[PDB]
Amino acid sequence: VKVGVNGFGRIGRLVTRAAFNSGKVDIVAINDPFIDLHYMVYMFQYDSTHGKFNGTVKAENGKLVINGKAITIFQERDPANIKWGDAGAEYVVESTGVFTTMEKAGAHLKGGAKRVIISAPSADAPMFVMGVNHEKYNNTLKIVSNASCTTNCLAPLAKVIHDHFGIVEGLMTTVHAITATQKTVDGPSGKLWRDGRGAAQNIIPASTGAAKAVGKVIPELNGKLTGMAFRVPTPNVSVVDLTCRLEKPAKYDEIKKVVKQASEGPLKGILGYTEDQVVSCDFNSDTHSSTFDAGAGIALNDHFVKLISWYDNEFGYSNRVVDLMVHMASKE
Amino acid sequence: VKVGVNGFGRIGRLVTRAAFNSGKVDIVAINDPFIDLHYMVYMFQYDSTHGKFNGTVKAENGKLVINGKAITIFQERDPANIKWGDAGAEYVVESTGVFTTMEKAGAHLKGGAKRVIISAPSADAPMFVMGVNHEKYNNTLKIVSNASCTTNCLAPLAKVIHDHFGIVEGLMTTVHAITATQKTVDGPSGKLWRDGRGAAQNIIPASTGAAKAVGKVIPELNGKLTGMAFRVPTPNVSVVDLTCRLEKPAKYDEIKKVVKQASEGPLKGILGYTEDQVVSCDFNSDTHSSTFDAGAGIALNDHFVKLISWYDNEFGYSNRVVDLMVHMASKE
Amino acid sequence: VKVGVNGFGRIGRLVTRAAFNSGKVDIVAINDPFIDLHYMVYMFQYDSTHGKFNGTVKAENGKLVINGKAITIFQERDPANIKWGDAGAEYVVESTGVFTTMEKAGAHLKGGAKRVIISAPSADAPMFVMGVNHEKYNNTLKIVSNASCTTNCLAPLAKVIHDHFGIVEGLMTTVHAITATQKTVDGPSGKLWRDGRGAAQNIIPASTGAAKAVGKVIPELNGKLTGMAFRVPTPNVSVVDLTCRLEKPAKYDEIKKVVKQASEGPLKGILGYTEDQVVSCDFNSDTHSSTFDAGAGIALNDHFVKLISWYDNEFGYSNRVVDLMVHMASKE
Amino acid sequence: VKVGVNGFGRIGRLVTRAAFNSGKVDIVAINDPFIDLHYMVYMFQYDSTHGKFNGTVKAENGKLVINGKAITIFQERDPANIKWGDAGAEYVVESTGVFTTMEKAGAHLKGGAKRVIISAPSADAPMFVMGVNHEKYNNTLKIVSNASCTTNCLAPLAKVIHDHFGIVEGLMTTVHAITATQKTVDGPSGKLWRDGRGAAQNIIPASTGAAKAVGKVIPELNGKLTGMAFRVPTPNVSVVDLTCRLEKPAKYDEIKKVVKQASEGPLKGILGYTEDQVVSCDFNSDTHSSTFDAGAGIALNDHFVKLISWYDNEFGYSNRVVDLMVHMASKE
Ligand SMILES: NC(=O)c1ccc[n+]([C@@H]2O[C@H](COP(=O)([O-])OP(=O)(O)OC[C@H]3O[C@@H](n4cnc5c(N)ncnc54)[C@H](O)[C@@H]3O)[C@@H](O)[C@H]2O)c1
Ligand SMILES: NC(=O)c1ccc[n+]([C@@H]2O[C@H](COP(=O)([O-])OP(=O)(O)OC[C@H]3O[C@@H](n4cnc5c(N)ncnc54)[C@H](O)[C@@H]3O)[C@@H](O)[C@H]2O)c1
Ligand SMILES: NC(=O)c1ccc[n+]([C@@H]2O[C@H](COP(=O)([O-])OP(=O)(O)OC[C@H]3O[C@@H](n4cnc5c(N)ncnc54)[C@H](O)[C@@H]3O)[C@@H](O)[C@H]2O)c1
Ligand SMILES: NC(=O)c1ccc[n+]([C@@H]2O[C@H](COP(=O)([O-])OP(=O)(O)OC[C@H]3O[C@@H](n4cnc5c(N)ncnc54)[C@H](O)[C@@H]3O)[C@@H](O)[C@H]2O)c1
Repeated sequence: VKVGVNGFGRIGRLVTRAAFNSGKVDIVAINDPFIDLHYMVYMFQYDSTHGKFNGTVKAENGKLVINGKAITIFQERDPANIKWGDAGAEYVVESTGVFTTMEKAGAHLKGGAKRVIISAPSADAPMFVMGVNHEKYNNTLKIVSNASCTTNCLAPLAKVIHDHFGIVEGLMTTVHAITATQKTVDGPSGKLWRDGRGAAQNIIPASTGAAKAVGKVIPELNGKLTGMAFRVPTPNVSVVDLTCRLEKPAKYDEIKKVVKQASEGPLKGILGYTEDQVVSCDFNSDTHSSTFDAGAGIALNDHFVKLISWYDNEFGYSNRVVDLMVHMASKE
Repeated sequence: VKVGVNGFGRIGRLVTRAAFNSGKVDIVAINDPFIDLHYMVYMFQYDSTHGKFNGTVKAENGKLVINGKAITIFQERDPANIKWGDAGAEYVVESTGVFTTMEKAGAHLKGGAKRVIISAPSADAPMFVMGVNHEKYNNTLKIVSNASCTTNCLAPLAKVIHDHFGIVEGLMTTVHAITATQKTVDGPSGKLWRDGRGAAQNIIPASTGAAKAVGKVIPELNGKLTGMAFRVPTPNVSVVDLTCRLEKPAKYDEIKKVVKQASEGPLKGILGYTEDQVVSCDFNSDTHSSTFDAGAGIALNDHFVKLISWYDNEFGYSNRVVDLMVHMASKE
Repeated sequence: VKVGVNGFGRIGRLVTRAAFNSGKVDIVAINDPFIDLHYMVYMFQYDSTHGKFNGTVKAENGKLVINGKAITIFQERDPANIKWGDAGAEYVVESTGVFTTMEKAGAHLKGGAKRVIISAPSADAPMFVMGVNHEKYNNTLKIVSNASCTTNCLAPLAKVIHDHFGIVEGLMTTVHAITATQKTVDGPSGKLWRDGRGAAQNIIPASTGAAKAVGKVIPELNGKLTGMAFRVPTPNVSVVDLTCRLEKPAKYDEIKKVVKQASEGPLKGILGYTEDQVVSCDFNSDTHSSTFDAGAGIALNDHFVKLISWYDNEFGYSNRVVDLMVHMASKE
Repeated sequence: VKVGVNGFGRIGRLVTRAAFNSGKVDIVAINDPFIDLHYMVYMFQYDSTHGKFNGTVKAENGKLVINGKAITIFQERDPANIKWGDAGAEYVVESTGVFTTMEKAGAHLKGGAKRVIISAPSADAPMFVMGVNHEKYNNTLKIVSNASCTTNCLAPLAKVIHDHFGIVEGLMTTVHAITATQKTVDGPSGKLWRDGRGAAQNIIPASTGAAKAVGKVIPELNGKLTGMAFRVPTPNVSVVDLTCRLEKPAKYDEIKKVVKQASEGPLKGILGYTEDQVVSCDFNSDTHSSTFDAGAGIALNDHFVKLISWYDNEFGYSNRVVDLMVHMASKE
């Protein structure tokens, strides 16, 4: 399937890289009004976090050429003005972060796009996490949401734990790496004052709806999960900490065994499993949505456990966006 | 009371600074075989985390002179060889971290010390947290432990919450700043391989006995609390995240009100309270054991809440060591 | 003298704090259209880098009250619309960074301001560094520039070295801490692509005109100095490295002696001197423009030396802005 | 040639990885008394800086098996006790850092090693930098030194600049990433007190003999070069800043052209060249000894220029150790 990408930030560029790295979808158009073609070459080629791009990238005839494939470049501030149809983009990755509603994402449909995939949590678009509820998608849904990186980490582990033991209630804290929304030094932020404080200097607490959003993709867990986030001075990798009351008794070894069986089975490539003394850098550029950390977690008793899951919030989420597009194209 | 300090690391130096800043105890002797007198002057004077020492510090006649008070300096590897009695040190702050047992800490008693206060968790010495169980101390206990920084953060909040609502069970994660035991780059560590990975680069998971140690100082909570730690790339401030099942129903406002009343009452100066958009740097050089973060925490229902508490793991713990010594001297 | 402050960023807030800390000038008005009064209270009160503000700050009757002194707050995007005269602000600290020309800074003069002090390098406003050329100011200059933090570091040391030995030619590199213009992660920047790369992750090279701007305030050094900058992952403190060919022979001890004599004399409080094993955190919240690091620097021969000078690029520059205003008020 | 490796730290492990990545030499024995076989598996497999090891690594029958090649493991504190000859190690990479003299490195010769390559600067062993003076090696030198990472960065650029223009005198500052010798928090260091201060918190000044060591490998530059270092809070990549007086006039374009021609010619793979807006992360895992940064550097006039060169102080130096061993084996 041919894919257009709206926005060339972390999510847009890394979705493009995942498309080229795996070859699963073909990027044909990119829209970003604030990044010119040559600046796009520079930003795609050099990445502080994930290294230099393997393969080639250059500007030719007003087009971005990645691995010999010319990509049409648009500079539009309004999505409706983008000529997705002329470039042949059937799907569009809405990755700017400011068009995360059905009506705002349908502006891409006006521009010739057949379907729109929002790479952020959406207030009203149907939300899918690969390996959790993606089979609930059907070819009548024009606009979908891939949820968040944190949601794509929590939802598979929560699905496994609820399926085998039953989550009566769970509380989540994610220790999250620095993102583009933060400030290098103490500065103004609209209403989230803590996010305005210097990111390298601080442990910063944040509200996140990812744990509650797990209730959308796992309806039986609706209202049983919520949590918060502490932003910390790390570039890329984040970790999920889920503390939950289990309906059925579960020794920690039983949870480990069930999660390992899930990681080796239907959730392979989505839910990871490890028993090594892993740290955050060990999952940089990892493509899993969630890697269960067996040794990091701890249990108080048979019904109250604390579960740890790592996730590259950049690479894994982009690969999941690509996989969602592949599944939607398969269901055409 | 006159105090000797064994070890001149973070804990020893900051305990000395707290002694001089508040004037509550008199430091008269310091033992450290790896730090000479002039190096001691340098390390006490300049602090990356807490700034330069207000007041004066210089070497005179083989003695460390802080604010005009001469301090005898010993360079001994074996605590029994230290002449605490000749210097007049009635109390000794065992802050090296490698003499955290009753028999090892009694070597200071051999050297003329009347009492020994271990500034680390102890396997067998009686353990006290200020504001939680310190009134259980009596003048017949020669060797005591001040627990850990994390324990001194968790125990007061846990005491308040258990007293008013009852903690059926709680799980703790502390997001902890970098400490001296970590490595700048990936390097060898004896058995804790994760602690060997570069501290600035990683979110690092760690086992900690602080939550279980809260059961020592609050016996009714024994076996009902445990947890883990994630070390992160920050210099000083750490935060406690307590997720607990409450015996009695508690709206989040009720918990806030109870904790604020405790912070304004018997636990004043020990348990802090704030409703501001605080980040970690806002508690650097703070002397509280635990400052409740009202806005950071979240509740799922009336019986399952996630509570957030900040703590300067260096300054607060040192001030608590000083306060424990003051209380013990009062109970002489 | 009564001072208005345009912009409430790092420079504006720290200039306000320096005004209140030293009591040398009276802040009466602050203009910032993007930061409301209560957000101004928060941002002034809590500082990640310099700690919490000693003293009180709260909102009263639409005014910012710092240490009991009410400050009028304006929310204007155009400087000409600001009613500086009604608030009584004789001087204005133009600290936004986007009004650094005579014509743009005169909009404040339209609003009732008697004089305007630009806290950034200016293309055409007369430029002054305290202790270097500030006596060249006269009461006929309505609009002046305080140069940059880097210029205020280099110019006093360069003045001393040129006066005593003669700088045939010098090249400067400043290792500079992270500032507000950088990005937490790799992101778009207009034309300076390197400044768009993640600040915590990288050593980042940058062009700076500070060394050439030293030629403005020391005319004999015009065209003899230039340099560059490497931005690094540190919050506050920066260091200047000056490599220069000396007209007259100078042993390193002679340079040390001359610089120490200057630091103890006419440049006291402006040019610092130390022979201690200082690191960057040892100058956090330091108010000097430049502290000579005797041990850090090295000489190749009697005519080719590398000189090292530390500077808190936030605190020192703000205190120099305050001192420039005090001198201008004295020359009224 | 078959290679033994003494020490399994950053240098030893990365030299092993470079040996396996390029296949140029065969690692057959590793000695490290502080790292057991399974800990060696862990430390080799997971790298925070350079990512996970591509290929396989596991413990089999008391041996480290990297890519199916069994490596004999020794746990000896004294080099003379190591049985290099039994394992068949013809060359030994002395990478511990504490056997950097001819007599100390000859203990490996006692253990059956034919030749010893010290991966640190040596006081008396002959010193070689690839592309600078390595052709001065001959098969009669049993013990050699590969100099330092900084020396391997400076020497090729200095060689090119001196050959084409002539370096009358140069001063060097390297902005260097954090290394294993530093401390996470303020702590004791033997005599280098600044290196004891927290590495993540500070810009730290350091003495380095690399610029003077360039005079060893380029005799015509002896006594004409020296410099210093500022350690900064970055994990891996370092940059060299060379400020030099040129004997012959050189426009900056001429220097750029000469350096680019050298990078494309005899120094290919050793001296890099780029004109992109590179930052430090753009050279992580780069194998060049020195990549000239054309845009970063600046000139004051035709005889006084400041030249910038990046270098991965870990990967590049290890690859140069491998290349030196390959050249020595070719000259057998
Ligand atoms: N990086 C993560 O960890 C992560 C993971 C999952 C989801 N997300 C979410 O995805 C969204 C994208 O964030 P990012 O991580 O890509 O960072 P980012 O801020 O680098 O990307 C934003 C890019 O969008 C472009 N843009 C802005 N307005 C536009 C417009 N009107 N039309 C077109 N292009 C426009 C800008 O050029 C900018 O480069 C955010 O909302 C983030 O919350 C982030
Ligand atoms: N910094 C914190 O956050 C914190 C808080 C509470 C408790 N603690 C615990 O307290 C202990 C002290 O740690 P720190 O934080 O002071 O760091 P640190 O490692 O700087 O202090 C150790 C100091 O002890 C000295 N020393 C070593 N062996 C000695 C001996 N045999 N006799 C005398 N002196 C000796 C060394 O010179 C070193 O400077 C650790 O076990 C730490 O776990 C740390
Ligand atoms: N921090 C340093 O190291 C330092 C030192 C000396 C000089 N400077 C220079 O001073 C300038 C100020 O930078 P800062 O360091 O204060 O950081 P900063 O970016 O925090 O400050 C900018 C503030 O100005 C306000 N502002 C923006 N547009 C405005 C407008 N049109 N009218 C009024 N207010 C407006 C914003 O609210 C923002 O908070 C920059 O150009 C910087 O280069 C910085
Ligand atoms: N990493 C760099 O940037 C770099 C580059 C070039 C040269 N160097 C130099 O190379 C030397 C090695 O440093 P590293 O960077 O490998 O870091 P490192 O400190 O991780 O390596 C040291 C290793 O040597 C082992 N070791 C210690 N004593 C030993 C002994 N007696 N016998 C055998 N093995 C022993 C220890 O297990 C440790 O893991 C240092 O002197 C460093 O200055 C470093």
